[PDB]
Formats: sequence, C-alpha cells, structure tokens
Amino acid sequence: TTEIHPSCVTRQKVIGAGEFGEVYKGMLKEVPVAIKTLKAGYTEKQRVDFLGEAGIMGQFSHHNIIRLEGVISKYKPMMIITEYMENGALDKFLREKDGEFSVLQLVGMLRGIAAGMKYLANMNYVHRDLAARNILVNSNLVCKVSDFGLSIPIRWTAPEAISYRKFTSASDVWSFGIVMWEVMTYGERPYWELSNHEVMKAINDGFRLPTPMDCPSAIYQLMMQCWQQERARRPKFADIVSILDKLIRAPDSLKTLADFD
Ligand SMILES: O=C(O)c1ccc(Nc2ncc3c(n2)-c2ccc(Cl)cc2C(c2c(F)cccc2F)=NC3)cc1
Repeated sequence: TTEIHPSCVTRQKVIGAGEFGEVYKGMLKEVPVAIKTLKAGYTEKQRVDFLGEAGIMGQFSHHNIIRLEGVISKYKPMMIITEYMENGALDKFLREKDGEFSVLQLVGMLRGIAAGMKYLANMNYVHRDLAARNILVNSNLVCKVSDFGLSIPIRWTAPEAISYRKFTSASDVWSFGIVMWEVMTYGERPYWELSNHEVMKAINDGFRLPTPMDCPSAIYQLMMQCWQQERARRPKFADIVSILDKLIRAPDSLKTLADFD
C-alpha cells in the first residue's frame, strides 16, 4: 500500500463519525480526499481491521470500487486516504433529488453498482451490508461500493442469511435487488412500514417489495429474480451486469413500464 507522508495531507472539515474515529474531507498533494482516522489507544483487532480494510482496497482496481489513495501507518493517528466522492451517500443523494434523473440515468447507476459488486464477488469477498447508504456517488454520477460491509441490516438481508447466517455472493445479490428498489424509488425505505420481525415473516411467506413508480418492466423483473427464495435461482452479478448492459444499449426497452399501484 502506498504510504503517504503526513505533510502531503491536510484535514479541512469533519464529515463523519465512522467505524474507527472521525472522517474528514481534505486535500492531498491538490486532489480532494476523504480521510479516515484510527484514534489513539486503538486495539489489536481495530488495527487489523483498519489496515486490513485498507490492504484490500489498495489492491482492488475497479471503476465502481472506491479508490484508495494510500495510508498513513508510520505516524499516529493512522489514516486511510480515499478519493473524495462529491455527491456523498447514494441513499441521501436520491432522497434530495427526487424525480430529477431519467430512467436511463438510474439504470446506469445500477449497472455501475452491479459491476463493482461483480468485481468483489469474483475476488471472493462477500459484502453483507450492500445498501444504498454504503454506495457513494461522484460528480460524474458514478456509483462506487464502499464500507465493505461486515466481516445485520434486516431489510436488506437475504432470508438464508437472516435465518442461519449463510452469507454468500448470492445473498449480496438479494441485497442488490433491494438497492435497485431504493434507486428506482429515489430512496424509499424498504417495507416502510413493517417491523423487523414482520419483514422476516413476510419475506419467508413470499411477500416482496412492490413496483416503484416509473419503473421499467425489465427492471422490476430483474429485482424480483434477485429476490428468489432459493439462492440457486438468483442471477449472478455477471448475469445482472449483462442484462443491464443490454437494456442500456437499447434504451427504448426501458420505456415499457411495469404497472404501478
Ligand atoms: O452529504 C454530503 O454532503 C457529503 C457526504 C460525503 C461526501 N464525500 C465522501 N467521500 C468519501 C467518503 C465519505 N464521504 C465518507 C464520509 C463520512 C463517513 Cl462517516 C464515511 C465516508 C465513507 C464511507 C465509508 F468508509 C464506508 C461506508 C460509507 C461511507 F460513506 N467513505 C469516504 C461528500 C458529500
């Protein structure tokens, strides 16, 4: 991992509380960055998670995964320095921009998330916490996976993972279907409505999230396939990216809307 000298880093404003201590926006040798710190007295476990997270991110090289600029490990507090994402978290972004994008733009955002997720699944990582709040958005409208999930958000979690803790790339596919629904609704809360216990009961009875307004048939059909009770009947991320690519290349296909009620 690139080791960054602290003289090349400037914290400018706290922007978050974070898993490890404060998160800042700042400037780097100048490019704006986000800066995650590990405050003093951190534990061995915390150090292994903090620098372990940075270790995987630096190795990764995909357009839809947050870019790591480097780490500060020689000096304290330790720092993880990532590209700054101008539009912030996807869930908050969509809720502040209700109705402002075209269906083609919405589907392009989902394609990027699917590609990024695919890269993670092929590299043998299970996210476990795939939700719009864990995707960031830049000034090109590109969505990149962050957080990295857990090493349990009920409303985003697949039935087999709730019921017996089987987290796989197929339960991430379930979560991705929820993310599709979050994007298509501009950040509605899944199952708005229902208690956590009622969601778990509803999912196992075959209930599913309803059709969003202005949602293409193909898009609602795909998220419904992501929500197959049986893991093996869910599409792979490769299948998902491929389908979304065909829809994006023939944009009139997105003009056929699933009925809304
Ligand atoms: O609302 C705005 O105006 C706004 C908010 C944020 C940004 N830009 C930005 N860019 C990169 C990061 C963050 N924020 C950021 C900020 C705070 C915290 Cl607590 C976490 C992160 C994270 C993060 C992460 F590590 C795991 C999971 C989710 C994350 F969001 N990643 C770097 C721009 C505008």
